[PDB]
Amino acid sequence: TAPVKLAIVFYSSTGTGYAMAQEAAEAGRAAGAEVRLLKVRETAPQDVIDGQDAWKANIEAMKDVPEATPADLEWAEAIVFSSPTRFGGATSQMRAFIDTLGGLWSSGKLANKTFSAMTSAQNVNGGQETTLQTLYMTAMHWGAVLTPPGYTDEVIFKSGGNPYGASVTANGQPLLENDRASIRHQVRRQVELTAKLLEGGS
Amino acid sequence: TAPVKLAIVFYSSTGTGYAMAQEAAEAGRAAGAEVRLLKVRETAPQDVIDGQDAWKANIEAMKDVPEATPADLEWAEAIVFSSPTRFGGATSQMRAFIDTLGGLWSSGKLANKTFSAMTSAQNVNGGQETTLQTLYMTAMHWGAVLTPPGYTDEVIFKSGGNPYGASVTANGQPLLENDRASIRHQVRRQVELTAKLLEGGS
Amino acid sequence: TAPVKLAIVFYSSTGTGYAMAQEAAEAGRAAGAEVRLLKVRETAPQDVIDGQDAWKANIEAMKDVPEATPADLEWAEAIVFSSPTRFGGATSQMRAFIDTLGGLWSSGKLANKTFSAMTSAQNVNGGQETTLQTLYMTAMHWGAVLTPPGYTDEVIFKSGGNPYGASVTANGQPLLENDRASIRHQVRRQVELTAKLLEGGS
Amino acid sequence: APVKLAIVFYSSTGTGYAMAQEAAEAGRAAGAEVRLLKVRETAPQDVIDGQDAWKANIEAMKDVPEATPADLEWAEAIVFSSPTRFGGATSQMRAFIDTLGGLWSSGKLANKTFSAMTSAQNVNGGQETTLQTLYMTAMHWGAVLTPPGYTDEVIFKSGGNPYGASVTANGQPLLENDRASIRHQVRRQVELTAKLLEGGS
Repeated sequence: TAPVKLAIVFYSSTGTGYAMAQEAAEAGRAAGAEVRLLKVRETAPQDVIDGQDAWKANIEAMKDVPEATPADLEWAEAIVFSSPTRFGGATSQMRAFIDTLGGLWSSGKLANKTFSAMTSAQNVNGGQETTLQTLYMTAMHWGAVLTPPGYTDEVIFKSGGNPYGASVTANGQPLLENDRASIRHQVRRQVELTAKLLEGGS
Repeated sequence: TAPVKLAIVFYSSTGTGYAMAQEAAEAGRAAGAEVRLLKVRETAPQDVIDGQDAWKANIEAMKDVPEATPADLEWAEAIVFSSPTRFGGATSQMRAFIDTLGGLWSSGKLANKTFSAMTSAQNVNGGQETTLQTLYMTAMHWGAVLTPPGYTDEVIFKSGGNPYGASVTANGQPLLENDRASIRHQVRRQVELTAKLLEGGS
Repeated sequence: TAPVKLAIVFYSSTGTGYAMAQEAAEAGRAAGAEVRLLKVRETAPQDVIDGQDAWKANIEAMKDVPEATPADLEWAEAIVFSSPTRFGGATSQMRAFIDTLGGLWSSGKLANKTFSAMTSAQNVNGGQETTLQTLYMTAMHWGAVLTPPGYTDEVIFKSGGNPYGASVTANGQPLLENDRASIRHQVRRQVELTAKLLEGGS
Repeated sequence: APVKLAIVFYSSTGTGYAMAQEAAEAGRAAGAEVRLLKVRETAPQDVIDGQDAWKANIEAMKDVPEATPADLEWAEAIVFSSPTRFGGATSQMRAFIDTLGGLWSSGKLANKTFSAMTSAQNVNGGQETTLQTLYMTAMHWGAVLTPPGYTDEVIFKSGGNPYGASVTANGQPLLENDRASIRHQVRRQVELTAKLLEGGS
């Protein structure tokens, strides 16, 4: 009876990932999940953040979004991670959050949860696919059940066709309707699969 | 009520993969699945084969193992791929079989199937991880549901702790007990997840 | 005062890789290298080739292009591999070629050659990056010196920004200038690096 | 001048430190001017405080200078070493990587040689994928990647990782076969770097 527990954990410096993660959170709500939308703790020093108005502005924009904790992943049945690409991997901020999950991992409390990932870069082929890859490889250490979107909808094709997960080319400009649709399909599908797995076991 | 349909598709030149895939097949039957154990079509030139008598012999050893076909994956609810490494990737033989799945893929007919992988190498760090990775990335294009073992049983730790999939150091000696138990756990786990998936979807 | 020996080894079904490889070959010549443009042997059955006009046409268009053999890599001081993506890996045809390199590898005669790679897919984010990655990982087994382009020109940006290697979105219509400039720089740069390494060796 | 070699390594409990010292000594033996550099510790002290070996190693490394972006600008050859965290590099290593954005955008990381090393508690527990993530990173800089491959018998004897040295961390001292693989990797990288620089002079 109880709704799928979905945790969307994103890092964003300049707002693309925050926009993407809200789209993911709404998709999950629309599809019947109980959602936690959670920001990855910022590690940068203020004097660095201060050099970028858009970074400082997004931090302000997300101020009422709670910070991700391990408890949130223990709670979750379905997990989505979203990070911007940093040299073809996830941000250090995201990896620092992951590096706090060792206790939960040691307890077996990350196993069997569904996992998918999203990303953004300033270049269309700028290491996005590898950023997604590295997040999935991590989830495998947890015994997670990975639910990438594939090409299971016409929307994937329409938005540049990334079967590994939603990836958005960041150019300051708001999200395109095709990217939004790619995110929606990814999340709805994951929620649907998670509901099925949970029903089969209970 | 109907058993999980498990297809175990493997390439083997000299017998390592054949032994691994037999162990997988036993594990699946023991876990209540209906199992197809299936060999990848040998695509190598007979002059190349004729310089390795163990390869010729293993071909004959597997004479009553049917050749894998797209039909088998269309049938399958749970899929296991097994290939030895060639320079950190799968064998060309395995990729040739993958490359015949285009029609099923176009028809949305590989989606929502479970998937894990296994591999071997003559070196312990010589592509026992990268080979599995490349097979998982391929399954993501299908919209498969990836069910790697992670560290979800003690036997994974005992056999070298490969969370991505069973991996065996190929030396001509019989399969170690710890490797066998890691294969069995992986396949059992995947059968059980598949069954829950199917149960909750009707 | 030997020109650098550059082998461009490419697989192409429908002509995109052939256009890319020709651009690579011209850039190599312009950089003062001695160039071989070499096609990967086609393994597809004729009745599969017979299903697609652009595939049949491309095979005929490439008729006078020599077929790649291991001795081409023994000859080369600088190697480029190009393959279209198949589910985020290289084609079986390219892997089949790679699998013929075991004797050369055993002899130690692949070591120390420079290596970079190129790819294509129908979708912008449809597995190109992973295809390149799998190709670089293979080259590492050889002790190749990997020379990917990174962002060392501002025409990487203009091409879509692929630091791992040129990657084109296959549309049937011809190659864009940005893609062509990306390829040219990648090859010119690799030839320059290779010439320095050889001069340094004597 | 001698090849400028920077060994940048993260270590919590000393395995990476031992690997990096072996690497630094190999670089010197090969005639390079060597910087042995630690990645800044970012873990909260209360986490470090839970583990004696982690506290002890931080003290053991106290006189190793912290890596900065300018060390990579200086360097002609770079080696990165991180233990695995779920098949990727440590957040500490990534945090250092993330400070290289300025050098990257000015193109001041191009044409340097790069290889990587790693460790895990499990032999197949990310000893290949961690290396691969670090190599992908270096591609973004236009680095020239010089992994060991199977270019010496010692590679086979240490488990046959062609991507880079990888050690199974059991808390015991470094095995000799592992030391030898690290030495070969670094010696080979220095040699290639020297040829590249000589040829471009």
